Amino acid sequence: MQKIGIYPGTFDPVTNGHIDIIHRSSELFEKLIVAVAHSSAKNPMFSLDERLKMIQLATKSFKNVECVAFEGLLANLAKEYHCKVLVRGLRVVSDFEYELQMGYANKSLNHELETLYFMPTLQNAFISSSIVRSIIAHKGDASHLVPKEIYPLISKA
Amino acid sequence: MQKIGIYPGTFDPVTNGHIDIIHRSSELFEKLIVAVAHSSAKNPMFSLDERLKMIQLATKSFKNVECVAFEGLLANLAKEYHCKVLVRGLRVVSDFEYELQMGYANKSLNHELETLYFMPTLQNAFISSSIVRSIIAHKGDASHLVPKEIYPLISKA
Amino acid sequence: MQKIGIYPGTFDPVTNGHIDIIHRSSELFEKLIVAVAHSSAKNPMFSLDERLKMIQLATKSFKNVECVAFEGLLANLAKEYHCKVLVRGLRVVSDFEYELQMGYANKSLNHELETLYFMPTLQNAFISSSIVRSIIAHKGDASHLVPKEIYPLISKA
Amino acid sequence: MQKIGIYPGTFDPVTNGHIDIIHRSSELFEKLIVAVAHSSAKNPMFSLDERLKMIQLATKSFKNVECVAFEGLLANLAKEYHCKVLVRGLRVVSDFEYELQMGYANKSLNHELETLYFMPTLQNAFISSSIVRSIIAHKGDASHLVPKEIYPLISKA
Amino acid sequence: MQKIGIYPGTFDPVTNGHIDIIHRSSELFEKLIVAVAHSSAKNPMFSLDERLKMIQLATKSFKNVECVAFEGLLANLAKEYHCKVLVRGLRVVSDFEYELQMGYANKSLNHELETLYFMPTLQNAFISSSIVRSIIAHKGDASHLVPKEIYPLISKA
Amino acid sequence: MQKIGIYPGTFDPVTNGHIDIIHRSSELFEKLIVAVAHSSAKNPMFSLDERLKMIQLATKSFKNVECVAFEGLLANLAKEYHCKVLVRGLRVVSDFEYELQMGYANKSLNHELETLYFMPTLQNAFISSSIVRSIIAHKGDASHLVPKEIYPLISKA
Repeated sequence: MQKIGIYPGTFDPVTNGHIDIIHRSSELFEKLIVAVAHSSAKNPMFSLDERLKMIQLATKSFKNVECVAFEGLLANLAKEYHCKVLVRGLRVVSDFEYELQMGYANKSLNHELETLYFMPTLQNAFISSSIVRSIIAHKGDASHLVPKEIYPLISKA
Repeated sequence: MQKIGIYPGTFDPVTNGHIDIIHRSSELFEKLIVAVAHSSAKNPMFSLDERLKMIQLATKSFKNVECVAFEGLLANLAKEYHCKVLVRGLRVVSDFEYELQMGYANKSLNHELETLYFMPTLQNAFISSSIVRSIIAHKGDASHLVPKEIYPLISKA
Repeated sequence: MQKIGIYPGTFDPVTNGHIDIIHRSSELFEKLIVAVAHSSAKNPMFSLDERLKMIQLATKSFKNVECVAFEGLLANLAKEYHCKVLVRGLRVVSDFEYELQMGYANKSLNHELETLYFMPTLQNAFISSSIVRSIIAHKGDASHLVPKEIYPLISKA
Repeated sequence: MQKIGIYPGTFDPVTNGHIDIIHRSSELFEKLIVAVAHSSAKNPMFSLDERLKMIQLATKSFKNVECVAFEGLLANLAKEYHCKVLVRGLRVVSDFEYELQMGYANKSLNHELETLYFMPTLQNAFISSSIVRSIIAHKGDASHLVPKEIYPLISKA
Repeated sequence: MQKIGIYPGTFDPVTNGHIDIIHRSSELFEKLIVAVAHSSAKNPMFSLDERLKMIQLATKSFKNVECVAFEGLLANLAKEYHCKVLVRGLRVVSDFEYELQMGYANKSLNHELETLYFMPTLQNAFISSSIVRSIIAHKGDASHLVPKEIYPLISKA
Repeated sequence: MQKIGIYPGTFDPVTNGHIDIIHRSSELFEKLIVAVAHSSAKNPMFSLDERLKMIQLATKSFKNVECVAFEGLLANLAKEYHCKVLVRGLRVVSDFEYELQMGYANKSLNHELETLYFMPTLQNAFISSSIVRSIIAHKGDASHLVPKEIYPLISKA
């Protein structure tokens, strides 16, 4: 169980919140796959190329963290990694009941697959990508909210 | 982080929901301490001694699980174990914001101490100790909601 | 299913919100039993005898409505009536998840027993017995929140 | 009141959850109209033709259930059927407060029109069409979640 | 602090709810700016021209209320008015946790800028523009829900 | 409306969250009365006399703030002050619907009496008096959560 975790997300863009979850989750599992989704149905502010490059950039410090692009069924992806744990992050603005539903859905699709929830630090409990996207879209300063090594990446387009 | 995790609660009484969380969380740590709080202020149905004996008997199959009763602050008990990880469960009727708050209060008191959330099985996502107390006070069959190895011990007293 | 429905509660005291639910739900069943629970554990403001008399007096205009006080499990009382339908109300301050849970607990104990939810009138969507108890304990005018035929009986004792 | 109920929905697609609500609601009313909406503002996965055919298919067993297409004001539709009850379904992921608002809105538009809420079975409390649409859109197995007689219908496009 | 408040909104369209908030807020501040946003990302039913004209029309009675169009960062707008208070409105259907997040976001962007929340009257607690838009979009009567002086404005297109 | 505002509560004990709300709300009224309710029914940890003395000592720096203890209905105490505005705080763990309800109950009892909501500082959005009582009952360090000028007075008794 503790061999491999998968942390799925749009990461549109990667926040301090997400980095906190990758730090805590990467410490508990021998390996963490960060799975960067297409979120086509979502019309993401950043392209997959930008989103993968920011999250690769922001995670270079964690030696056991691999970043892949994924356009598929999360349950299936875990199957092909022989992964028994989806990592998910909980914040003040979480649709908690929706998170549980997704946890139960993924386990019905893959009977080996459990979901484990982490918290960001208190400083980051009120960060969501949606906030970060508003501040960006409204030409505000988002530099407090995202890792400094990606702010260049994100501040142009 | 993987050496020790603490699953605290009042366990008044331990439910099949709790047993799911012990089973899954125990898989992720080398040792899992089940920490049963006096919780005098809550006026629990079962004595601290009863609650410890019930969870002891329910966890006897999990060889890396150990059961303690404690009188103090939880954040001080994790520091005594050099525990950096608290395990909690998340249910349909959880007060999600309050779990967050408790996570952040536990951190502010012990700055090495994170909180990790597990889910019970779908069949048990609707159990709460509070609905088990109603059934027991009203002399209903709670047998379906708790581990059988405690059911003899609850039904009388 | 249409022969009998049971509207259970503590009714400490019956409110104008409750009266809306009796009026609407009574229209849908040939007989509606108002089942007033002892609820000893909740420490109700009014005695079980007081609560029964108040709702009896408030429902005297509804000819297919009958009022019972009960000590036991609700799921066992519906089986004694061959009742397959529980009536509950939904309010702005309802604990929605807990109503669901109670619905599912009532089913697991009596597998013929579904739960149906009605709404009070908009004017009363903000009443709870709990806000009526505050007003009565603080000697405010609760006259606007409860049926007048009980208002003489509440204000003193 | 008990003569006719209307159960409105997009039914994109019909789930086991929806079938449960049609079963329980059809047992209480002499007749149930299932009203299949355009949900143009919603950009539905299935066309009205597919959505009406699945719900007609899935409800053939219930003799008192009629399925119509409707592109109009729900309050008006009830008026033209002389209907005094909108049937709605409640699940763990429901926006409860939004459901109440819609109940009060419909009654302000049609002063005869009350809303009654049913639960699916526990096995189905965590099903929503949105889940079913994700699993479908992500080429997963949705066969556990929808009536088997429509799975062919839905599994192509 | 009490010199100037800003009340931002899409006002798509202005409701009795919004008028209540403008009444109460305008009584507390020497001056109230109503800031009418583009909500481009929102695809508003009414154009800025219609939305500004309705809110100017509906607020002519309040002598200290000015209406401006704004396509920018709320934090910056307050800075240029030397404003220390964002006025926001709370209703039964509010995403409360999202409102707090926005309050904290705006203060991180402008360290002088606090958020103050008003209630509409009980008669209006269940009004949201989204309801009003549905009723309008569905050719229903919305005349109870919006100030009568704008109903002409809004009832054509 | 700006002449007097009343910030009611049980303040068992006053927290740094409360102090933020006093500081911000006091800026907006010529006089702010902190009204400490007996709240006998709630069984508060600290005596009404203790709670008054603690908040008196915590507010001594705010020259337009005054502290009263009251036994009655809050809506009757505002009428005695000719107070048209109640001040409340909103927190991550607030029961938002219940605050609304209380707002509407206070209005129905005193029809001049509106409710205005302030937020504490981000650092304090996670404090509740209820989490401070847990810490004090469990002999933890609450020093970080309450004003120091009361910390000598809480820790013993």
